[PDB]
Formats: sequence, structure tokens, C-alpha cells
Amino acid sequence: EFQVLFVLTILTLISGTIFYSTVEGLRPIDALYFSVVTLTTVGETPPPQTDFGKIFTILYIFIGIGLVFGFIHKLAVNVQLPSILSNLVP
Amino acid sequence: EFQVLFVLTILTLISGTIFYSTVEGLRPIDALYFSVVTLTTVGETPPPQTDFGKIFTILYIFIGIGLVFGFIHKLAVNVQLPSILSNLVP
Amino acid sequence: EFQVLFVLTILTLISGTIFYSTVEGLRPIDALYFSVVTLTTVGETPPPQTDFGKIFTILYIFIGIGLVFGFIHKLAVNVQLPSILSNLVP
Amino acid sequence: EFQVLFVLTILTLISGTIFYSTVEGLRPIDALYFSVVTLTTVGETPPPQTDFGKIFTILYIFIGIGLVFGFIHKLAVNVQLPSILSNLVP
Ligand code: NA
Ligand code: NA
Ligand code: NA
Ligand code: NA
Repeated sequence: EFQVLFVLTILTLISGTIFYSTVEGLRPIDALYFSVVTLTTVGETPPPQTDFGKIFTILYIFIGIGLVFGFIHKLAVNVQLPSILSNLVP
Repeated sequence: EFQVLFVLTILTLISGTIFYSTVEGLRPIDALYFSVVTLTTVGETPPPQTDFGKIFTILYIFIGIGLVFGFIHKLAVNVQLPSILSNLVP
Repeated sequence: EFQVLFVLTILTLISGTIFYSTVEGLRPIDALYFSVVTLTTVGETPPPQTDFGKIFTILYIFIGIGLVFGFIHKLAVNVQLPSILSNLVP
Repeated sequence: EFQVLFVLTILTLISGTIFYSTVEGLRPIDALYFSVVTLTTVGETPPPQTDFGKIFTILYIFIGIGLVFGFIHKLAVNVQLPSILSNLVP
């Protein structure tokens, strides 16, 4: 499960990285950062400058937020929880 | 269900698009983008400049966030999940 | 229930409005808008300029987000849902 | 439970405060504020300026959001709820 969500999230981020680096002309690292803060709703970034960027962002958000949060919902509950939980055992 | 939420979300976005393009004077595409990042809480945009814009945004958020997230909660769980889940079957 | 959450949310917003209008020197409407986008995590606004503003925002977020979202979780599910749901009955 | 989440959240914020104050060169209070609005997805702040800041933010978000929201989910439901709920008793 966690393995799958990880894959789906990575592919989603890869797509955003390629899109933004090409259409908005961002360096790869900035394109990945934009993709990440967008899908997690953190939004610490100015908006895309092109209409293509805006249209894609709208669609990217609706399709990717569900996935990204489903993944985060497992990263801390199915992997990060026990580590400290089972560790909460005397 | 998914069909209904889709309709309710579209109408909500249409209302925001009309509102912002008129009161804040944004081009339709920018008004739709503002509406979308606002309701998904992504917030990658500067705030409205008019008091009408601010008041409407406050009300728009409280009434639309619940709907938009309910829709997203189905777009990936009732439509996007199986596609890859049922596809996870050897 | 909905009545109570409404009260708790209003008081929370009133507190933020008073705080920001005084410490950050914002007009009441802008102080309320800042309070609202902050607690809903929309964040369509520049950050507070004073250390008092920042410290208060940190505490305001942790204490108010839970409440605000609990309220929204009822505004659309206990009030906005039926209106269109019961209306989905032929 | 609430005691534990409080500890995990504090350590997470301490790490972010140290990181941002050092790499992005922010005063401690601004580093803590950035860490807080980032992990709660409020995002009321400009993005990091360095690639290290961006890479760390990406990882910080994925690992810390789950924790921070789990904590908030208890701060208002296991501590803030009764206070006013049990108080809702005539
Ligand atoms: Na958010
Ligand atoms: Na945000
Ligand atoms: Na934001
Ligand atoms: Na923002």
C-alpha cells in the first residue's frame, strides 16, 4: 500500500516538475518545489505566469491533492507512527 | 454522487469566476484560478484589492471549501482509486 | 451543535480582528480577512510584520484551526448537504 | 497521547527553527513562524531562497504535516472540546 502511494506520488511530482520547468521556465528544483507546495496546499510561492500554467495548475490540484494526502496519511500512520509508538513501550 | 458533487463544484467555481472577473477586474481565466486556489486552500495568489472582494472571499471560503473537498474526496476515492487499484490485480 | 460551533468561530474571529487591527494596524475588514484566511489555511495574504503578530499567529493557528474546520465540517454536512440532498428526491 | 504529540510537534518545530535560521539566515522567531505556517499549510510567507531551503522544505512538509495535524486533531478534540462541551451542561 505505502509502496504504491509512494509510486503514484512520485509520478505525479515528476509530471509537475517537467510541466513547470518547461512551460513556466523554472529550474527543475523550483518546478518540483512548486509542485510540492501546490499539491500539499502549502502554497508558499507566487502563481504561474502563463495561462497554460494556470489551467494546468487547476487540473493538477484537483487530481493530485487526493493522492498526495492519501500518501501522507500513510507515511505518518503506517510508517512514522509505530517507530515512536512501538517505541513508547517500556 | 460523483456526478452531483461535480455539478455543485462547477456552479461554485462559475460563481467565483463571474464575481472576481467583475469586482476585482480579473480576466476570466485568472478569476477561475483565484477561485480554485482559494477553495482548495492552495492560496497561490495575492489577496483581493477591494473590500467587496475580501468580504465575498470570506463567505465564499466558508461555504465552498466543504463542497470542494467533498468532491475531491470522491474524485480520487470513487474514480481515481479503482482505475489503479483494480489494476493492481495480477 | 451547529449553533455552538458558529458561536465559537465568531468569537475566535472577533479576537483575531481586534488583535490584528491593533497590533498590525490593519483596518477591521482587513484584520478579519487575515484572520479568516489564516485559520482556514487559505493564506492569501503577506505575513504579519511584528514579532507580536507572528507569535500570536502561531498560537492562533494551533488553537483556532481545529475549531474553524469542525464548524465548516457541519456547515456543509449538517446544513448545506440536505438542502440539495433532500432536494435530490424526485 | 496529547502529551506525546506535543513533544513530537515541538521537536519538529525546533528542527525547522534551527534549519531556517541557519540556512536561510532568518532570526529565530521568523524561522519558527515559517516552520509553523509551512507545516499547517497556512503558507503566509515568501518561499525559501536557497536550494537547500527548498529541498528541506519539501521533505519537512511530507514528514511533518501528518504529525502537526494529528496533534491539532487532539488539541481541540481531546482538550479544547470538553472545556466548552462539559461546560455546555446546565
Ligand atoms: Na490547506
Ligand atoms: Na495555503
Ligand atoms: Na498560501
Ligand atoms: Na500564499
